[PDB]
Amino acid sequence: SWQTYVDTNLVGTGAVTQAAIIGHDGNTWATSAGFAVSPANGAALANAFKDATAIRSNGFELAGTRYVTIRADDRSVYGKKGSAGVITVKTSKAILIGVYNEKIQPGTAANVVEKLADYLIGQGF
Repeated sequence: SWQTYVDTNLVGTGAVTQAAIIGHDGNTWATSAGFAVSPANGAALANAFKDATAIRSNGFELAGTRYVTIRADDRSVYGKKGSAGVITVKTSKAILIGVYNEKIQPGTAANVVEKLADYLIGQGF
C-alpha cells in the first residue's frame, strides 16, 4: 500500500505535485504517474543524510531537475528551483519525497511530508 501513501497521503492532499517513497538504498518503493528517480540519484540522496558536504556545494538532482540545498540535516534535506522545489524526509526504513511548484508554498509542502514521516516512524518504518 505504498502506492496509497503516494496517491492519497501525499499527492492526494494537494500540497505536492509529484511524490515517491525510496528505500535507504535508492530503489523506489512507490512513485507517482509522472515521476521517477534513478537508483544512482536515490542512493545519492540516501547518503546526503550522512553528510551533505556534497549536495550543499553542488546541489542534487531528482528526475532530471537540479535542486539547490536550502536545508539539510540528518532527517531533512530541502531544495529549491526558482519558486518550486522538493521536500525529502528520512524515516527509519524509507525516504519520503514530494515536489511542489509555484502554486504551492514551501511550508505547506514541508508540513505534509514531515507529518507523514512521523506517522511511519511511529509504525516502525
